[PDB]
Amino acid sequence: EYKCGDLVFAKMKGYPHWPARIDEMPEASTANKYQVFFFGTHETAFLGPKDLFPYEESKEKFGKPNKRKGFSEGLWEIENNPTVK
Repeated sequence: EYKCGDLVFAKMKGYPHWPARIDEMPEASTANKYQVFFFGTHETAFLGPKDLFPYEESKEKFGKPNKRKGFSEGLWEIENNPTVK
């Protein structure tokens, strides 16, 4: 489904649909799991496509600000979207 670099909203228990990219393509009958880099907080994690959702295609469904540590900063980082930290 997804390539590397691809922007999405990753969902995990605890937190809302958080803005993120893929930053390692998986291989390739896989780990079953894309490595993900969460914007603003710069966390990483693995997740199923279950928990994925492309960014532009569900931009305004999930793109509401949020009052969470580093969310509206993640939202800002697109904008600069291959940020490093």
